[PDB]
Order: sequence, then C-alpha cells, then structure tokens
Amino acid sequence: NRISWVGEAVKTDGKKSYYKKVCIDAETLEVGDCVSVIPDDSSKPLYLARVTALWEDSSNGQMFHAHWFCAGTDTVLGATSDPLELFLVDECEDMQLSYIHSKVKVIYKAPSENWAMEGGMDPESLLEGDDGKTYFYQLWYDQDYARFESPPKTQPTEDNKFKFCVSCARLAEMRQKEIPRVLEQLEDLDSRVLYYSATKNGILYRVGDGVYLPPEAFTFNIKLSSPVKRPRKEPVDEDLYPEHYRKYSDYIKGSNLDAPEPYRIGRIKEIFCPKKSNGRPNETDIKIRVNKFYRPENTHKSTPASYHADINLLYWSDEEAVVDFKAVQGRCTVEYGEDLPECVQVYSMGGPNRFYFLEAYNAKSKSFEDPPNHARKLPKLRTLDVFSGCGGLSEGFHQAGISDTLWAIEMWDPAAQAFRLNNPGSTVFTEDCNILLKLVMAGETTNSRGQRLPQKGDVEMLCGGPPCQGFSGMNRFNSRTYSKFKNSLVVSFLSYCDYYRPRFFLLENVRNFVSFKRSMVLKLTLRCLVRMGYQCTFGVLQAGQYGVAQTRRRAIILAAAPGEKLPLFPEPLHVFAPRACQLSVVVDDKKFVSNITRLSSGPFRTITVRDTMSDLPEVRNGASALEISYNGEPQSWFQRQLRGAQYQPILRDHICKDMSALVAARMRHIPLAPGSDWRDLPNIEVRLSDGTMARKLRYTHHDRKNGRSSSGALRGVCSCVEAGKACDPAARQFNTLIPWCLPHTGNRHNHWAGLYGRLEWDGFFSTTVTNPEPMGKQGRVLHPEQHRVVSVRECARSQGFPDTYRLFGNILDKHRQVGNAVPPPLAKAIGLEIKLCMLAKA
DNA sequence: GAGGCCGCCTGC
DNA sequence: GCAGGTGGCCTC
Ligand SMILES: CCc1c(C#N)c(SCc2ccc(N(C)S(C)(=O)=O)cc2)nc(N(C)CCNC)c1C#N
Ligand SMILES: [Zn+2]
Ligand SMILES: [Zn+2]
Repeated sequence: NRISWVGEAVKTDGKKSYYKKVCIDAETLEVGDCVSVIPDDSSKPLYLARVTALWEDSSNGQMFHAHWFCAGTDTVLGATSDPLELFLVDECEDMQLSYIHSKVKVIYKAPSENWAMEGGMDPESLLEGDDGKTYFYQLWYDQDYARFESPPKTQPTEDNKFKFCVSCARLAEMRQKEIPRVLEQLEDLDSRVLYYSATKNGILYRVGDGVYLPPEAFTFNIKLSSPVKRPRKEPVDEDLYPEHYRKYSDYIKGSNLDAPEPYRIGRIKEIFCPKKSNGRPNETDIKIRVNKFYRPENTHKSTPASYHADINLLYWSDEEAVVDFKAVQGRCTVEYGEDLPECVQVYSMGGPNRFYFLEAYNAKSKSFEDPPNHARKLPKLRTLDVFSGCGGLSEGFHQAGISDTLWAIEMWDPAAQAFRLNNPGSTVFTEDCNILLKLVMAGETTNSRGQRLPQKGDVEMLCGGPPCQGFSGMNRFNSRTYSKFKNSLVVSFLSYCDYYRPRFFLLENVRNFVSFKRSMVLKLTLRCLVRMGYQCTFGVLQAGQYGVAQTRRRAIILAAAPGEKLPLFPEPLHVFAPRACQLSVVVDDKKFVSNITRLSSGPFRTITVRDTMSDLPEVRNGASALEISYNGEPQSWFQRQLRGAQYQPILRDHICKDMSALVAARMRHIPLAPGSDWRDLPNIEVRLSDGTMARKLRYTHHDRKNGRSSSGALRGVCSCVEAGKACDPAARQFNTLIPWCLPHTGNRHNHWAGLYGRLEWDGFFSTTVTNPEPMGKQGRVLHPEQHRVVSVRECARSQGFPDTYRLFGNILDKHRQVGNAVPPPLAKAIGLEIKLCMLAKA
C-alpha cells in the first residue's frame, strides 16, 4: 500500500475521521505542510497548496483540504512574475490524498522592519530581478480586481485550530457580509414583523436612515403627457449643404440623452418581514417601506429646476413605496436643513452621501413646506508631485485634506511658475527627474539653485503622471522600444518610489497606459511595485463621474506600503453617459474591473456645460482682457463651488484665441442646434473681416462609396477617391468655407465628426486639450452660442479648477496648463480614498 | 506663430 | 463598417 495514517483519530465529525499526520510512500505529512498536486492534463504545471486538514471519509477514503497558492504567472503579472513567487488567494477545496505529488517548501518573505530604507534597486533589478531560488510568497491577491495586498491575519477558534482554513473562514465572512439580514426586532403586527435595524454588504440601516434605490424602484405621483420624439430630420438643400449627408449616424457627440437617472432617495419608515401564517417572520424576504424624496427635476418643474438648486437638495414627500431590501444600493444621510448645528455648506463638505431638505413638496397642490414634525484631524502627508504641471493633482489632494505638496518637479517653466503661484510653500524643481534622483543618490543635499533636495523619510506620498513617448503603441515591445521604456520617465518615477518608499503612491496616465505594448507597460509597472514589496492595484476612472462636465478617462495605479491599507477606487458620484464609462481592462484575455459597484446609477445628477459656464459674460473671438466683471452672482451649484465663498470682484483669464478671419467666418456659420459641426457649413462665398473672400468648395472626382448628390453632383474632391491613384494637386482648393481636407480624407476618419463642433448646454465637453483648435481631432471646441472657441476660463471650469486657481504665461501657455492637468475633483475623490486608509491604519 | 493636414490600430 | 484612442508635425 502507499498511504497510512499516523496515530489515532482526533475527532469523528460524522462520516469524517480527522488525523494529525499521514504517511505517503517515503514522506510524512502534517497539517500546515505544503504540497504539489498534478493537474488533470500533465501539460499544465503543478498546483501548489497548503494542507489544512486530514481525514478518512467513511465512503470516499483518504482526504485532505488544500488551500491553493496562486502562481505569479497566473496573476496579471503573467510571465513578468518572479518564476518562484506565489500569491495567497481565497481558493481551496477538499482533495483525495492520492492527488498529492510531492511535499514542497514555501517560505513567507515578510518585509523587514527597516523596509522603508531598503530602496535603491537599479531599474534592471526592479524590472527583471528575481529572488533567491525557492518558492516564496509575500502578498495576497484578488484575482477579479487585480489587487496585491498584505496577507490577512485571521485567527482560529479553539475548535477550528485542528482543521482551520483561513480561505474557508474568509469566504464564510464574505458570504455572511453579503447576505441581507435583519438584526433587531421592533414590533409584532398582525401580518408582518417590524424591525429597527438590518444590515447589507457591511452597511447598517436603521429606521429613519436614508437609502439609495435604483431609478426603477418606484415612480412619482407625476401624471405627465409624453414628450415628442427625436428631431424629425427634415430634408435640406444638398447644393447649399454638400456635406450634411455625412451626418447619417444620428448620434450626438457629447450628448446627455443617454445618461441614466440618479438614484431614487428614500427614508426608511419600515423594515419588515412577512409573517408566515404560523407566527414566524420570513427573514429571507426583507422589505422596506420608504417615504419618497423628490429631486427638483422630479417635480412638475422639470429639468430646469435643477439649474440653480444645490446638487444635494431634496424635498420631503409623503408618497410611500415598498421595495425589497436587496434593492438598496447604499445608505445616505438626509437631514432637515434648519436643525443642523453647522451650516449647510460645512455639512455638505464634511462627509459623503449627505443630502438636506428645507421644504416639502405637496405633489398635486404643487406646493412647498408640508408636515415637518416627523423630520427630526490627521497630519497631512508630505507629498512629492512629479510631472506636476500647474498642479491639478496636488490641488485635488489638498482639497481631500491628505497632503501638503512640499516638492514638485515640472520641467516646463510656465507650468512650474503656475505651480509656484498657487503653492508658495512648495519647492519646485525644473530640472530632469533623473538628474535630481542621481544627485540625491550621490549624497547631494541641494540642487544647483540651492534648493534643498528631499531625502529618505521626507517623502510620505509620491504622485505623478509620467509621459510615455516612444512606447505608446499597441504592438509588442522590441529591443529598441524596450530600451526606451527602461530609460523612460515611467521607470524613473518607479525608481523614485523605490528610493523614497512613501506610504502611498499614485501614477496617473491616459487610459491606454493599461494597453500600451500589449499591456506590458502596465504589467512591468506592477511587477516593479511588487518587487519593491508594495501593495498595489490598477484601474480606469472617468472624470465626469466625479463631477466635471467632461469625458476624460484616466488609468490609475495605486500602491501602499507594507503596514498600510491599500486604497479602494472611489465610487462614482455623478451619473454620466454610459458609453464614456467603459472602465474594464483586458490583460492576456483576463478581464479586470475595479471595486466600483455603482455601475448603472449614482447619487448626483450629471454636471453639464450649462452648470460649467452659463454664468460667464459674453466675449468675442480673440478676447484678451485678463480681468473683467462677472456681471452677476453664480447661477449653478457648480459655479458656486468653483467661485468659492469669498466675493470675487474680478473674473480672470476669460480670454480666447484670436482665430483667423476664415476660421471666424466658419464658426459664425456653425448652427447652434445640438450636434452641429463642420458638416452643417454652407457652400457659399463669404466676405471675410479682412476684405478677403471665402470660396465655394466644388468637387473634382466621383466618390463611388458616398455616391453622388441628391441631384447629381459629385461628392469627391480628390483623385484620392479612385482608391489606387495618387493625390494630384489640381484640386487643392484653398480658402474654402467648407474646409477642403475634411472631405479629402473624411471617408477614413468617421466623417471628421465633431470638427468645428459646438458644445451643447445640456451636454458635456469632449476631453479638454492643451490647444483648442476646431480642425483638430478634439475639434468640438466652439461655444454653444458665441462664435468663438472656448476660453481659458471655460476650459479651466471643464476641468473643475477653482476660479481662483492661478495660471501663468500667454494664452497658449495657459491653455496647455489647463489641458495637461488632472481635474481636481477626480484627484479629490482619489485622495479621500487614501484618507480612509490613513484613518484605518492599525 | 496658426492652420492645414492627417496614420495605424483596437473593440465591437 | 462604425466608433474611438492617441496628439503633433511643418509650413507660410
Ligand atoms: C485623428 C488625428 C491623429 C492623431 C490624434 N489624435 C494622432 S495621435 C498619434 C499619437 C499617439 C500616441 C502618442 N503618445 C505618446 S501618448 C503617451 O499615447 O499620448 C502621441 C501621438 N496621430 C495622427 N496621425 C496622422 C499619426 C501620426 N502622424 C504620423 C492623427 C491623424 N490624422
Ligand atoms: Zn478552505
Ligand atoms: Zn488626395
């Protein structure tokens, strides 16, 4: 035979007889030993597990419990992983003892007590270095969220110790945390049992608390007539508008007609369970009775009621609704305004999910004020901000209250000056970050300006966005591009992390950072952090979901030192167009998401172009007055926030690029209706403001793809159309109102949708760029009504900069500073997650 | 400096 | 095939 128990049994739990030791052919096995197990096809490598229990089964025979390790190559790291590094996972199962192939040694590599001083790995060590030739683990891994975290520290029961499986225990904790449950009973009525409290997903709900509910959870009293359908596309003069046919897509870039409704908000009146005919309550079916809260836009006053109202302003209602407890999307605080000790602004700024109501809403009296008697300091982290720009990321972190950016590195001098203007106590370095790091590593204390260099222990948080020029393609690395990456600013920034070993680390970038070079930039970044011993994760965030009227996805890498909690990604605050909120990432055929659970709705309504800039005075093309009058108070909640509490007599930087006479005429001929762009231009001559003329565009070749006009005219302008001929200059066709190059190459660029495009008041900005040009890719830069490009101030508003935030240089310098920044509201959301970790640190 | 001009690749 | 991701040359 081969397998024989060592000793007598220790417990007989039914059909199972547990043992403490077993003997397989020439080895002995005890609880706690590590083993390998062959897979079902010997092509796949060995599985590795820890033995947590051993028992004879009355029917199936000799058994053990395997708590599997995860091979590094099976994580997001893939083949960048240390070949002998394993990761802890909550994966386990009962297994026949006959599946064991060998006993294996696995070492736990704990970070030293002096970990923060052990940095100084060279880039080759960070990128490609491995540990000393044995199986080891340092970190636990979440396979769905791609999170590397310090190993959990669960403790066993006096009855668990002999068979304890930490994976089993943690999975039981998760299941119990996720199943909805009642806790305390309140009163026993004839048909149902009332409760004072319930819990769901770790959140405690009591009678009186506010709940978030899906928009589908209940309707309002409103009996309305159905609105009209989409704008009936009436025919147009195709000779006057030869490019209008290119708008057959019916889809409007930057439009909010597809954004979901925000949550329903209710106050728990009743938590109850149906009582069986037999007396006992059915506690698998928990129901909630709420009073409905009206948002302004839910009243007979439609959407326009939202224009001026506070974003968290509600009205009490006495309409009631019964929903399932499992429908609750979260807890929120809804409290009567004129009974809180603080003021409403301090309240709204002091915590998440805070709403207030001053009046009530009688629906079909359509009136206000209905029955009210029912309604009853850590120190900041010293922060180094690399590639800081003018300071949007540092500004959002400061607003979150977690950071003092004491050092910034910004190579472009106008942005460095702007950072200095907003951060007088900061030390701003303009030289190359490699130079600075090499100086520090050589033992220097000051740079060539006499500025004091940060040293180990000074830097507690490190953040930045490193440029990726040279390796921003999607195709795989070769030797040349990989050398560029090894000597890149990304790797320099990682070397900063390795040297200074801050408590928290943030790398922000364009969304496609997660896909560059077949995701190898991302995988190697994570590999470096793991090699340093950091907890770390990655994800994609949409800036609009955190309160700007702009679509701007960013890739985010977060890391936290051993001893810290690894931050979560922030839950979306505002609803936003779903097409702009694709946050998942596929790496090596594995789809990763973040912890974000608000996927289809959120607490606050979407922020619009109207919210963003309806208060700014009209200005002209080329507006250059640096200091003007606002001409009135803020109108929207967003404007109130960005203008701030203190009266501001002067509006700064509401200045616009001075476009040419031809470009100005084009802009003057873009209609104001939503979705308008160059394809709506007329094919006319126009006398320009400099006496010159704008010529009619007329065709030169037959586009077989697009065919001919409504009445025979060719829709082609170039020998290009032949698809096999070359460009002949005989149709260059300069100084045309309808630009020539857009029909020239439009068939391969989605009709150049959005160029010379107008913003719409109800919509959002396209990604705010460093130099707004109507004929650039992000060409939707025209004001909704004025015949001009958006101003520097309007771009700053689109990024969520306070109006008081100072910029520096000429108009193009200021546009670039604004367009390169992280939006402060996005940075603040991230920082508040970091603050949660600072407060939770054991 | 301001505008004209406009590739290659991915996900669906 | 549509929609989108990425700015960034040159030139006049
Ligand atoms: C649609 C407009 C456009 C655009 C646009 N938009 C771009 S962008 C190229 C790009 C990609 C990545 C990076 N990075 C370093 S990175 C870190 O990823 O930002 C920078 C530039 N190229 C275009 N070409 C003609 C290719 C380049 N000429 C040879 C065109 C065009 N027509
Ligand atoms: Zn288990
Ligand atoms: Zn051509």
